[PDB]
Amino acid sequence: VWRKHYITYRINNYTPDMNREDVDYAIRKAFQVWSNVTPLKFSKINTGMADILVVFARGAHGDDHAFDGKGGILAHAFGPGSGIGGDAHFDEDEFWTTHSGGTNLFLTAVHQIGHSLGLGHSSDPKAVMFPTYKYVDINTFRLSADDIRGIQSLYG
Ligand SMILES: CC(=O)N[C@@H]1[C@@H](O)[C@H](O)[C@@H](CO)O[C@H]1n1cc(CN([C@@H](C(=O)O)C(C)C)S(=O)(=O)c2ccc(-c3ccccc3)cc2)nn1
Ligand SMILES: [Ca+2]
Ligand SMILES: [Ca+2]
Ligand SMILES: [Ca+2]
Ligand SMILES: [Zn+2]
Ligand SMILES: [Zn+2]
Repeated sequence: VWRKHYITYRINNYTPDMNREDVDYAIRKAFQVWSNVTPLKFSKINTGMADILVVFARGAHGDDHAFDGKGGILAHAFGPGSGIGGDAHFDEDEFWTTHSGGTNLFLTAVHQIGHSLGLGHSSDPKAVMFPTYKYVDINTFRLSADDIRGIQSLYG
């Protein structure tokens, strides 16, 4: 688990799929999902070393877990720790979108951030930490009880 409650993140690079403001906005909103139900606070930084580095990359990208082209694996993230720990990577060969029509960035980022914070997967198809991606209505997006129980048992 992170052994602090103030956690920074940095966006390493941007996908050409979406407007930058939409990337910023999806990432910022995905952190809010988790800071709304825990005592964690997340700050974006623009220089220096962040706890959570957000990367868009294709294929092999230097961490011994290469991506696989369009389809299959969408993204992955490392559990809490220094260095690469916490970092969240998105497969650039996906087509990242603000709504539907590709792979939704916001929803995928919520799921990945859950792993950066120390969460495993849920057996609840309504949970964001469910292992399978589906587009759900963002307007009615809510964490499930199982998400809330898991994050709260790590962080309060
Ligand atoms: C054991 C298993 O899950 N096998 C399937 C296998 O069933 C599937 O056919 C294959 C396709 O290549 O992907 C395999 N797969 C998927 C994954 C999970 N993926 C990663 C992850 O959990 O974050 C990992 C790489 C870290 S993942 O597939 O990339 C992934 C990423 C995000 C989500 C998600 C969930 C809820 C909301 C929004 C997005 C779902 C899946 N791992 N292995
Ligand atoms: Ca890190
Ligand atoms: Ca892929
Ligand atoms: Ca892409
Ligand atoms: Zn990676
Ligand atoms: Zn997962």
